Amino acid sequence: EQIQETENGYKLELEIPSAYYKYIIGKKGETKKRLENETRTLIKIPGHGREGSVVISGHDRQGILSAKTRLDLLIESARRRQPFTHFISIPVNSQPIQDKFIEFKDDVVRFCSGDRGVDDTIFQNPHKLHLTIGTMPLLDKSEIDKAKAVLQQCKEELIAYDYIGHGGITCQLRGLEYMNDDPGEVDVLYAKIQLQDNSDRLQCLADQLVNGFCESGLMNREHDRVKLHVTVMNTLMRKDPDRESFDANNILKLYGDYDFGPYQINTIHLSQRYSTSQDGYYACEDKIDF
Repeated sequence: EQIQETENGYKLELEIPSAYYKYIIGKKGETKKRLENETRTLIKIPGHGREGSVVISGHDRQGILSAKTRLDLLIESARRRQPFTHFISIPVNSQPIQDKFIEFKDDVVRFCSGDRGVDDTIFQNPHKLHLTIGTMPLLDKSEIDKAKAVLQQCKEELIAYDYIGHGGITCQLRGLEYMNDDPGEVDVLYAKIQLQDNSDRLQCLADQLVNGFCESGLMNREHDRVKLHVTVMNTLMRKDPDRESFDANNILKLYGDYDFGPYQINTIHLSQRYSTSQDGYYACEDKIDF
């Protein structure tokens, strides 16, 4: 995208997802009028249904560049507020893992039923056990395509850095953790991912994926580094009748070192939020395999 001369001034044509038009315009046009005044530009947004480019026009390059910078920041801010549509995931859901998870769930339900808030409806679906690297709102085809291209580029970079290679990385899913302060009032329990010798290779892989997607603008950096853990219980899933939390004290004292076994990481997905595939995992927008 480069500014072009018009007969009497300059213009810049931009491809912006229409989901952001309402933020550029603002309430009764207040936001767009303000940007136009600050920069001495006009900002033309395609009418509804009418599809095309946002056009910044003005008499000088500097004002157009200033308007572009301000639109970029406005879109970035709006993106942080959009519901996520996709997420980068690493499945951790081989049959041995799932069998160990089912045994863990059955033990917790059998032996910790009497503990406040524990029931059989607050467990992850074993087919969906996964590590989440990060979420993204991908609000049109262009954004989905960009995310797929970033994922494929990340494959090459991860291999070049030796963060993964042929056949993938072996990990172990073992031990429970909670992130909140009080083990008697837990809403989410996770199982920890470890590597042999506590190697940091997977941490590096995860953080490099985040770097790639954040550099693209599609992902917002929320956490300092990826937490290498898998959700196993979450009370937001409860189906039976912090009133939502459970007392995890006995779960942790009885099963806190539970070993779900090893798992071979050989695929990383751009997963869709809402649909599922025939294997019972999240539907796969794209993947990289090792």
